[PDB]
Amino acid sequence: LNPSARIMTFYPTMEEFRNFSRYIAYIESQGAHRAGLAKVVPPKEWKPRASYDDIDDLVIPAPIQQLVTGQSGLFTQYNIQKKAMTVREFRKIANSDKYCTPRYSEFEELERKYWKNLTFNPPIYGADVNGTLYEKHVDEWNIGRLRTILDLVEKESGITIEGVNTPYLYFGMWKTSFAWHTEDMDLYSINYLHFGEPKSWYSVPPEHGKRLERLAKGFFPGSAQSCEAFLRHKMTLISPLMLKKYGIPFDKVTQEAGEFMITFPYGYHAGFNHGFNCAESTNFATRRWIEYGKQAVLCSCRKDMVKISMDVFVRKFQPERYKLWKAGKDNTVIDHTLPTPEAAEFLK
Ligand SMILES: CN(C)NC(=O)CCC(=O)O
Ligand SMILES: CN(C)NC(=O)CCC(=O)O
Ligand SMILES: [Cl-]
Ligand code: NI
Ligand SMILES: [Zn+2]
Repeated sequence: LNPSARIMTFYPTMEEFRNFSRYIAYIESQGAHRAGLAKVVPPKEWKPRASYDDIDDLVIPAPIQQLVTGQSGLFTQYNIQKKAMTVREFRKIANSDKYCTPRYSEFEELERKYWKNLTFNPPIYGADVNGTLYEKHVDEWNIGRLRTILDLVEKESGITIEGVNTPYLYFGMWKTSFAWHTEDMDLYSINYLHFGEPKSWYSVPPEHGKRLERLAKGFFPGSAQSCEAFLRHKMTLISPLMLKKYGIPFDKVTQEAGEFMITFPYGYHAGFNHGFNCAESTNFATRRWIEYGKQAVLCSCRKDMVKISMDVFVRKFQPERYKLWKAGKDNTVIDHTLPTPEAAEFLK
């Protein structure tokens, strides 16, 4: 399904929305994973929070100033940690005439201004803030407790990895970016825009992921030479015009307040925020993910880089391959077009 591998949008009914793992299995049966990214608009009647009016006190312990250097569509982003600040302090900086959204008529225009001005007037991103904005009673798509098999890490080793099996919050402002990357251990990820201006996304089909990597390696040989997974440093920006010029397939989509974005295993993506907004996200998994976990190329140059032990997963979900895998002889080749097993029932 989905032979063009374009980003799909879904509209679950409340009945469909209730079972998260089941709906993820559903959209995959429709080919949604092929684009590496998919949007899910929740039923009009759902809401994770009554109001977002008491958080002006929330502290953003580590805001980041995003300095970007580059030319001709190729850039490197340097984060500079600023002193803690609360939301109030952030919104005002964000809406001030110095950092606010430019005037525009269409998205094509804002996109152009982004790529033309990303190296100028470095903005601040209140990123990676531990926490959730969900009310403790919301049981549908609660990013704080999705109950997928990824819980097996916490559940067998008590190991929690901030932002991975725990929720993160991001407060952005015009021009703040997320560099090209796949998730840690090439996991899935879910992102919910709580409020504010839109966030635009770019994505490359998992099946064409290696092509993006060769492109990046070609443009940054030094970086490539010292880390086998330098894109995991989340510092590399490449414009759609460069992607188009070198033949890399990609699609773009704009997520609005109240919408979810799901990224799939080995799906490269990047993007930027339109203005002041707040988003929440975490990582999750399905059975199809295990093979990806086992074959993910990891960052070989830093410390505290996320490394999940695939052992408990192979043991429990692939008992017949455990011995071969342990011996380093498991040579399964991943087929990026195959939906996850849990999708069987929608393919009857
Ligand atoms: C988890 N991942 C899909 N989320 C993103 O890449 C967006 C992060 C951001 O909003 O800066
Ligand atoms: C129930 N939900 C998970 N799935 C759907 O509504 C789609 C069912 C189908 O495959 O037509
Ligand atoms: Cl280089
Ligand atoms: Ni991501
Ligand atoms: Zn590295």
